[PDB]
Amino acid sequence: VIGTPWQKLDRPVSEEAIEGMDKYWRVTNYMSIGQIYLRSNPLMKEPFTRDDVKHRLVGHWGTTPGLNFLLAHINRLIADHQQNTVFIMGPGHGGPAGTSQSYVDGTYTEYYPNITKDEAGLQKFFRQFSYPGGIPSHFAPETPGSIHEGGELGYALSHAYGAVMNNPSLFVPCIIGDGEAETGPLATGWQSNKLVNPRTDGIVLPILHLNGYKIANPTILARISDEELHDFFRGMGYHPYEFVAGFDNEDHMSIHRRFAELFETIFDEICDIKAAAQTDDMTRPFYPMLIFRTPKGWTCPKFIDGKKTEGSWRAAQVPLASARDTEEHFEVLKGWMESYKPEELFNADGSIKDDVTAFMPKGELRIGANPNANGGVIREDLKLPELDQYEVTGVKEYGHGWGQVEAPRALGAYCRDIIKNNPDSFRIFGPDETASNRLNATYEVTDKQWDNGYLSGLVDEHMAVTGQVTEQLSEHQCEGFLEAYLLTGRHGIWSSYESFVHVIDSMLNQHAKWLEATVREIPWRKPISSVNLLVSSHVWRQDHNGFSHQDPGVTSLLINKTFNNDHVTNIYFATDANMLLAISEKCFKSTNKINAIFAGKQPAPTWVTLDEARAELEAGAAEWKWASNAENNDEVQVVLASAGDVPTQELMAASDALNKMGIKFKVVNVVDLLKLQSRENNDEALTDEEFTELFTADKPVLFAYHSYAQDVRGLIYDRPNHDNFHVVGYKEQGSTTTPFDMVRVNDMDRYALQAAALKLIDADKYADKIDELNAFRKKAFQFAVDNGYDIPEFTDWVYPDV
Amino acid sequence: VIGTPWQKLDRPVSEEAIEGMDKYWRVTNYMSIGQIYLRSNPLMKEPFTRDDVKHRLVGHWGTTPGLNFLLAHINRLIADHQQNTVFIMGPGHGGPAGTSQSYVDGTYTEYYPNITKDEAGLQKFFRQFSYPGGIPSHFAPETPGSIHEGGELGYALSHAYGAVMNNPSLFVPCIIGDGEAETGPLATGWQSNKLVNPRTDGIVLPILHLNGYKIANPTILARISDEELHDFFRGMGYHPYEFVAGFDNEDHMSIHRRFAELFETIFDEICDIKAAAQTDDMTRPFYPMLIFRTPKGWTCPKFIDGKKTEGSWRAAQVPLASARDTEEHFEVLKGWMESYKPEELFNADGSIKDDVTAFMPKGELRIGANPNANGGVIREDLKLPELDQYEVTGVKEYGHGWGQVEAPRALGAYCRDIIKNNPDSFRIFGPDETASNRLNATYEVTDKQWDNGYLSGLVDEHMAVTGQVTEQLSEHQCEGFLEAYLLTGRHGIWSSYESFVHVIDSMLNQHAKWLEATVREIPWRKPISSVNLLVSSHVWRQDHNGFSHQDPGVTSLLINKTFNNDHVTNIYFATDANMLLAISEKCFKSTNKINAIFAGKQPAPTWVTLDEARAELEAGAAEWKWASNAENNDEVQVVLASAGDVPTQELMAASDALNKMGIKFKVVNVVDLLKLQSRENNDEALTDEEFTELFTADKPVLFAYHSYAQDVRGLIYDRPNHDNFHVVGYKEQGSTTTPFDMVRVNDMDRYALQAAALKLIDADKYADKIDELNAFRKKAFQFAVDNGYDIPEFTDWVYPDV
Ligand SMILES: CC(=O)c1sc(CCOP(=O)(O)OP(=O)(O)O)c(C)[n+]1Cc1cnc(C)nc1N
Ligand SMILES: CC(=O)c1sc(CCOP(=O)(O)OP(=O)(O)O)c(C)[n+]1Cc1cnc(C)nc1N
Ligand SMILES: [Mg+2]
Ligand SMILES: [Mg+2]
Ligand code: NA
Repeated sequence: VIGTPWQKLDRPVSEEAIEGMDKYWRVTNYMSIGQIYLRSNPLMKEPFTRDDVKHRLVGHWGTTPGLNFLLAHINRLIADHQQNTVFIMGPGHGGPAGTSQSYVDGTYTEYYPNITKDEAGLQKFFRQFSYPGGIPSHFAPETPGSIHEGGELGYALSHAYGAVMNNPSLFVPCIIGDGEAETGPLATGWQSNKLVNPRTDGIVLPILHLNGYKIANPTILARISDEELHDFFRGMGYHPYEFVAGFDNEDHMSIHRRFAELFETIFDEICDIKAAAQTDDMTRPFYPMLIFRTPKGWTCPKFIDGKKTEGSWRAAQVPLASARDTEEHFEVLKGWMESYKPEELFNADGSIKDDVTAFMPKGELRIGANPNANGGVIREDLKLPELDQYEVTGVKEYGHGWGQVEAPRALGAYCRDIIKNNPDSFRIFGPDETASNRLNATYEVTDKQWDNGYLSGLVDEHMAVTGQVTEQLSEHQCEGFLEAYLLTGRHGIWSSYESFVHVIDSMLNQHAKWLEATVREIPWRKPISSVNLLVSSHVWRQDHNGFSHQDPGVTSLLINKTFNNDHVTNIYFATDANMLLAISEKCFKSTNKINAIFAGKQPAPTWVTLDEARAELEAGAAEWKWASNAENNDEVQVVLASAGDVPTQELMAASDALNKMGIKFKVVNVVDLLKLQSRENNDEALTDEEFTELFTADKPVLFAYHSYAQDVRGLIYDRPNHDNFHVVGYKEQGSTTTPFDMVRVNDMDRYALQAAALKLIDADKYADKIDELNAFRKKAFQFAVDNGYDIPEFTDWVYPDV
Repeated sequence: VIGTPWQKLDRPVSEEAIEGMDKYWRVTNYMSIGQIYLRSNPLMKEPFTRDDVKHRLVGHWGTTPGLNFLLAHINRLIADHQQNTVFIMGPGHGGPAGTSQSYVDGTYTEYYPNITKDEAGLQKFFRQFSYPGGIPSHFAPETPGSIHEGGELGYALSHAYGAVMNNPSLFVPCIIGDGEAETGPLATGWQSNKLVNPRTDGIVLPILHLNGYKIANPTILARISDEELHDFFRGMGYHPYEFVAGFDNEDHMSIHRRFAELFETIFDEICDIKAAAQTDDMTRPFYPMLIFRTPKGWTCPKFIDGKKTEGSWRAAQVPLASARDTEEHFEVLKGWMESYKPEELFNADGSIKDDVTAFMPKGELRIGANPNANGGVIREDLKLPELDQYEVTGVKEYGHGWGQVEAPRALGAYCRDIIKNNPDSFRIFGPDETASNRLNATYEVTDKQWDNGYLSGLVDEHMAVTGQVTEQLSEHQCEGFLEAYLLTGRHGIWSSYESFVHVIDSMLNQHAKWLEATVREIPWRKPISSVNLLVSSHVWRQDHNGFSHQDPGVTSLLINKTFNNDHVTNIYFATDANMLLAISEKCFKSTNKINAIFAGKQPAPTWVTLDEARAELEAGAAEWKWASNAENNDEVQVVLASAGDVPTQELMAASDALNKMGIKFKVVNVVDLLKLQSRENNDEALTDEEFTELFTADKPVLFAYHSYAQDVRGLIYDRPNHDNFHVVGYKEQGSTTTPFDMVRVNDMDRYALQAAALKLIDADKYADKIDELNAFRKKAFQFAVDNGYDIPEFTDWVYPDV
């Protein structure tokens, strides 16, 4: 247990804590300005001149003094209540507030021993901010205390709420930009309080950093009427409190006492909510939220060159852009830095005085040191059930190509038992698609958690105020909740219709970048569980829907995060249920990855045994010798290669037909796509030798690919024999139609694959046969048109091994 | 002018209109069920049997009878008030409500003459829904009345609001799913009413289709308390009205009279708002919104097999899935269809009776016929200013590589004059980045439109209640507003930081698919203006930000919409301002496209004259002979090829160095990326002959690419000489650092490009030189570290022609 969760003070905040909070705010403002502006002389020792100012002034002043003020008060809170706390910095461009926090709390020097607590350390701390060889502009993963960089705005609330799930002792003050609040993802993030339980989960305190402005405009929320603003948050299930400061001549000490008293009223209400939830965990309470209204750039010069700067969008970037070049800007900078009175905050040796930090939390309650903000320190391996009990044994008993299994159902049973064995640290998310993607065997041991109104057992099924499945019709919520759940040391999976995974492409990009920086240069940030995404209900079999639901292209986005041997991205095609089981065990064991797991949910053949899936998954691509009819590679007339359940089914039917014509070929299945890249681009890929063995040194290769052919073509560009690959992929053809028609219009159906194989072998010799196959595809189509179902010869085909 | 906008009735709705609305609702429910279930015998003539039921039952019943009820009332409204109206179907899976609407209003037969108004037409109309060779499941662009397919949920409100911008006579009832309302984009879409003006823009009426459920869960908005629901919409600036029907035994006629009276109160308030705005266009009014609460699946059987179906998520997909296979499901279907009493709705010849449609609007006020729902019918070409006045003439007067121009500034001046010449039909959108991406010359002739509180001229600049620039910190809003603005026949552009364009990848996918279907098979849907997206503040020069802001990968997404010779997607790299001007003229003239226009905003050299940009843009890729030093292709030791402003600058510096070493090469610039693909994949690309002429038959090609190298490698896979291309792209390296460091860490800087060129020519011979260049890159880096700015030799370099 960290600290003493949810305890009220029952006395006023002491005047000593108020004095320490004002010193914190002044020292973090001073050091934030130092980080932005100063390359040397951090204490302004004589002579302090323009030569000490950075040659390239980059940064974001405006948000920062508001964050520094909140962080003083959140530190004071944590210390007085001993409260287990992780904050979210929505405006992650306020990086200096986050580095200054860690430097003040001591974690920065503990993690970065060269940045010492004295004048030499402080000089280095100032220069290194946003500087070549130094540290990023934003609250990056290399900053102690960060689980959210806040570079691409909008995910503050999904991350805050995902962090408190199954984390009942954890308090998350979530600082949200008022511009950020204009984004789609942030706007829906407010509603997460209908999806957490106040007994079994922790508590988020949203703090709207209502500083009036974004970069070059006011914000929507700052300029609507106060009555609209309050109705808005009340309508979303909060009790809104509002603090206003900095717009008049109120002295800073008074402002701190008034905020502290407010923040104690807010926390007391949170503690009341927490105590009440021990007895009534079914009534959803109105959680406090804080509207925090202060001037953007607070404490910087009010006017610069006749332009209003404090209390304006003009405070957003770097005030005094000429500070190095003109004595006029330099004099203003010097007076600004002096207004914090650093001679009271730093000892002569340049260490921050003890009376600045006596009010601060200590040990693991510190914001930089809490293990929830470095969740791999808390993470434990899942207690996984034995895989073999889930195997589809139909392949062993009856043959390769057996049955009509809906593949994700085996993964559902496996997830069900993972939740059973790990009852509060593995969650499932779905955007109203858990049952649709066939993972609902999980409801046998848990419920979808819903903390909002109930009506009737006639309609509410598998739903309770507490449970380990979460659904909301928002891919952004599912992805954001899951990410923070991983970042605080837990585990899980979500599922999406494949075309809609694109809604969160940009979130996958940011989490891949978090992983990239981490695996490369932050070894103190320990490994977290991987994002596991079941990409299902795919392009080939969106039977109730149509062309809007046909876009397998997240493959292509993911290929853009496969560099430097980071190995943070995996693209897997689950050929069948036994392959899916093998991939899933692997993904549930992995760490520091995004794993995109493609599987169809339609009734489909099972191709491999579980033991075979395990070996094949390891290699990445494998010959299926029981399906090949060639003796060796020299005999092979064409390589039949596929990735995806549907391309594989169609290739296999083509192979059966090609066999019967006396054509010689081998069958290669591809599961782990990026293992096709060269060793030069991927040091864990197939060697050229293994690749050549699979795909031959010079026979034609027909490659039936689940997604866009572009992907495979770009990936094998420097491989031996790549000029002989013919890649067939999805090509933006399709509608609401039968399963044969969908493969037909993309040249993916078995008859077109048989034709393409013939064309690659001898176009002249097989001209007639190619024609007959093309004519058969027309006939099968006319049959679907006239009759309303696909031709039996198509649908009724079973691989001859069965 | 269409109809008589914003007129009140001043009498009750007649009892004849109520009777016609009930017949409409019954006939559209009946035909929607017919579309889903029936392959033949649409009037249930003797014998009506299971053999008439579709073999594959696919569709979405639950939303549909709610949409049919609203559409009866919206038709009645349009007719009585003669109101210019386009509706949005958020739940686009309710396609049968939209096809039934068009069939009832007459447009379906006018556009589709084979689907006639009689028993044979009706049989064909039923069978073709969601059927091979037939029509889509959703409200697709081939349906008269659609500007929004609603397949990927969330964009209903940005589309509704973009449609009414500069459209003051237009009324848009926007039907929003209550599951859809859980998405990010929909949640922020509510706030658009702070960004429209009630005098100069039209009016959106959001109608929340609060049917209690999404696919397999209740919805958040249906289960919060009524007081939260109302506070929520009031807090977002609406006057909420709520209608509740269908949960008790109230007869249908009474329900219609009560709704009609409500809908007239709502419309009267909209007409009052419209009249008031003629005098006070500065006070933002509280626009009505309608909470419409009815049972999902309304009018279907209450229980099926002991399970509650009407008023449940179980109504979502296809009730009675066994209707063809069991007499039990068939009998239930038969009684359901009979409950609408079709013998009262259809004449003996199977035409819909005149008394079903006497209340309907006629002519161009019909929902299927309004030209705002087919905006290419209204669209006019922009009055474009002459391009030559914007040219950067520094290249002509001083030489290739001249100056420090911020390229988007020339596009800003051009946009300024486009707005001047087309003052109410060209808009700019930006996610708080218009000034940051340098398009702010537009503010010289217009303002950012902001209909929310003002404070002071000290902070509000270039902002007014009416204007043709719109900003909100939401890429989803900018993209959605713009799309509907184009779809209703107008024009514009938006700009985004390049890495954040990914936020709307999935919207680009849906609009590309809309374009695909349209160019292929909907010739009555006339061409609309193109989406023009200035992709700027790119990966190489995000000076105040860092790694989160480095992702040029929307190139890769866009490559996935380049099929079938649809030609709906363009990727352009603006080499400099004169190239940007030429690309922009082209894009502003184009139709039916998404145009992604890459340009850097940093101070940068201008390479080509405007006349040269015009010729080069047409070819797609061009040799720069004034920069090449080889005589002919046989002399060429390496092809220096680049795409993007920064890769080009670095390649050009490498060329200057390579020249001075006596290396022979040619320089090729690439602007129109997809023109690199083969003719087989792109019938407007460079021929093999032109390609070979640019890139040689067999010399090595060094290709410096702005984005991920994967893209170029996949694109040129079947081109002559592609095995000799070495593609250098962004490789997920970078942080907050100097401009040299950013190109350095991706091997993109001039010294690494010079080295790579040497390595391709003779690795052994140039081993030492390659070493010295590698060592110089280390030195330049150490210099940035020690000094705080890049080495003068790097920054001060100007191409020798200047
Ligand atoms: C850094 C950057 O690229 C910023 S900071 C900023 C203004 C944020 O204002 P907010 O009110 O939220 O925060 P404040 O500084 O505390 O006032 C924008 C638009 N941007 C560009 C941007 C655009 N779009 C998205 C999704 N994310 C970002 N980061
Ligand atoms: C069709 C499809 O793929 C549907 S329909 C649906 C439920 C919508 O419920 P809503 O309450 O909005 O509408 P209703 O039918 O009127 O009750 C979902 C989750 N989906 C999958 C889905 C997921 N995510 C997104 C962005 N879009 C869609 N279409
Ligand atoms: Mg702000
Ligand atoms: Mg609904
Ligand atoms: Na090749």
